[PDB]
Amino acid sequence: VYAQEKQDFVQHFSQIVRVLTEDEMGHPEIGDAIARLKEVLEYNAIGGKYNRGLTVVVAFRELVEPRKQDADSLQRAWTVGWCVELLQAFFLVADDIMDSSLTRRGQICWYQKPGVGLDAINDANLLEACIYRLLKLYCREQPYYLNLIELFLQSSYQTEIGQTLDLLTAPQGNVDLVRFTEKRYKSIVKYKTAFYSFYLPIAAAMYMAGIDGEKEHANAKKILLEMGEFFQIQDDYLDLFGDPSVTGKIGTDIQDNKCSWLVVQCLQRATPEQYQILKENYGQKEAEKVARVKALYEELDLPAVFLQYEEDSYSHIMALIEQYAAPLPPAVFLGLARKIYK
Amino acid sequence: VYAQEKQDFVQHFSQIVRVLTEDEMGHPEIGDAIARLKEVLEYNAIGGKYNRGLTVVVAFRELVEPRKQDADSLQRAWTVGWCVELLQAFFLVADDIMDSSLTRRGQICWYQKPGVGLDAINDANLLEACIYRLLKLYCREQPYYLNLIELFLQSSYQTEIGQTLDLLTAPQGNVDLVRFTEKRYKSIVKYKTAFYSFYLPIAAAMYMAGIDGEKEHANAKKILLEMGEFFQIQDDYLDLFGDPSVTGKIGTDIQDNKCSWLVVQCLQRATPEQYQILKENYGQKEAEKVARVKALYEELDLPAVFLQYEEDSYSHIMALIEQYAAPLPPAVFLGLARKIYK
Ligand SMILES: O=C(O)c1cc2c(-c3cccc4[nH]ccc34)cccc2[nH]1
Ligand SMILES: O=C(O)c1cc2c(-c3cccc4[nH]ccc34)cccc2[nH]1
Repeated sequence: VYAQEKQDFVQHFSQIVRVLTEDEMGHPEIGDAIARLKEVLEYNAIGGKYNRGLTVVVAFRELVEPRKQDADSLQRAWTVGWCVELLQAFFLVADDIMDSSLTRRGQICWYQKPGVGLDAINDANLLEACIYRLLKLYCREQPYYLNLIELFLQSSYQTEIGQTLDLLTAPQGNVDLVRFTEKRYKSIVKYKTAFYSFYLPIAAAMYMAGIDGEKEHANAKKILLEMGEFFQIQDDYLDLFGDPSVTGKIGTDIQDNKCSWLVVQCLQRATPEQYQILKENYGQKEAEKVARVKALYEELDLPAVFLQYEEDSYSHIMALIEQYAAPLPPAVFLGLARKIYK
Repeated sequence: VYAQEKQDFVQHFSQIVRVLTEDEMGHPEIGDAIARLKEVLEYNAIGGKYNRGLTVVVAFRELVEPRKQDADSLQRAWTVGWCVELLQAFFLVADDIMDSSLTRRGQICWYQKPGVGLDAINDANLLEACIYRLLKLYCREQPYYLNLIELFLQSSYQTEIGQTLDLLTAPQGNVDLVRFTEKRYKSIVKYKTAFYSFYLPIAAAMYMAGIDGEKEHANAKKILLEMGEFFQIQDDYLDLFGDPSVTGKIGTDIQDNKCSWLVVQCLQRATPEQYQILKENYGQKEAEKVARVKALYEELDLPAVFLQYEEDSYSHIMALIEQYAAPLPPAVFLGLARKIYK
């Protein structure tokens, strides 16, 4: 469903850019600013998997009657999908600055580019501003206009709350495993990742479909927030125990003192002696010390604890879909679950 | 009109904070994040003159029938005023990071506080998020709800475009006076300062009053953008030639290579020889070199050029009010003009 649509979705970015840089036509005074906005969009919104944005298009196709899927209805779906990608681009540009990252998707972080620096704070704000410009240009006259504006604003706020919670839990220069609890971990995931990655794209498609009822959204939110929790737990597991060939990424979470699912479980299972070993090696760059944590996790059989959690989670999500999908087609959630699991 | 109201406006901040930190009641998982949000609001939204926020309250009182100014109508006016102050707080926190500032209103910039740093990027985003949270909490059921959401979003976008234009014109490490033109200067002022400082607070009061017509807003915008241009030109003049006792501030614009109105005029009047002297001394910290530019400005009689510009501007604004205030009470604009001029 995603692999087919990917092409039409990615092809729509050129229109998105044209429409956003068409501001220059009526006002050539701001041309230089608009030229810069084009660079920011082209560097930061391109090069990812587009999964979150594609979820909007896929869910729109499964929620709306095919006879109501005219040229313009699909044009708005592609735009709302691109808005999800612009919300993400805004968060990533800013997160890379805050955590002093070097690369993003194997390429140099926008702020690390010569002549950019802390100016990327304004660039990230412009990416955020584009969402609302696009919603106005494409959805101003639609009955769900306000619903979409509120959903993007609430998604921004939850993610920012999640980011605060995260920054409070793992300060740069503070190696305290006492604040690394399961309850705290689950809260960071819900707010920082699960709302915008899973709930936002389905809820956007739902409003575009005329499904605006609090019950339906509460039901969809219950499935999606649980999918978001597994997604991140899996991401924290794959970070260390995942093969770097298949994943296309190499693990760093231990070196960065992250409130990872792996450390949360380790802390729950470590004896006072085992706690001390983790208290020393966690947060250090050295390949000998990083090897010690991997060995401690392996010793506490966390890959098995994960394998069990994965089976329990899939079972739970299927019961969740069964109980809360109606009146939405279960295939809306089954599509995501197939992609997230294994 | 401002001095009376200031007290009721500032007293409303405690309610604003209570209402914004009441999120913690239903969700104690995010309590730590909410505690941090309270600190950000209390440090960054307090300590200024509140002029922009007060303009909302003053204009609301002059545009709405006193019989329609019930307890709740004034409660919403105070909140919308505080939203203007939160939009400003968001821009200042971010601008201080981008231009590496040390102090703001004689106190240490939020990002410069120990244990804050680049985390202030998220804090600035939260300040921005609060506007929309307050508009929802107070104005959700009002007919101008969407009008206010769009106005704040468009004000954010114009300011960000203005900031880009500014960052492009004066790069940190690039002393090029060729890009410092009057047309560019006027564009930076319109976008970065005039829209949110003058148009936004009057337009907010106008929508709350039921005045939503494009004509009325276009007419109000014509006066307000010209007031915003004089305000900044005056600010650039006072920066150097203003008495630091009366102003309560000391000049730094020359040291920072700012696209100031003073340099724009200097460049328009400087001979090829005079251009070279400015080409050397502008952007340097040294008190001997800073004294050389002040002397060059004085030699080119820029304080007189300003004095003439000020009289021409006041004359123009009064003709503007006369031609474009109707059907609004001219006292809405006359109040601002009295405050801006002298
Ligand atoms: O970050 C990535 O590159 C990435 C995302 C994802 C997702 C994913 C995440 C959020 C919403 C989704 N909807 C549809 C897929 C998906 C799933 C699998 C691998 C993935 N890799
Ligand atoms: O920045 C300051 O401290 C400051 C603002 C101002 C303003 C001002 C600016 C924008 C909108 C306004 N509405 C009402 C007043 C006002 C005017 C005079 C001195 C000032 N000092």
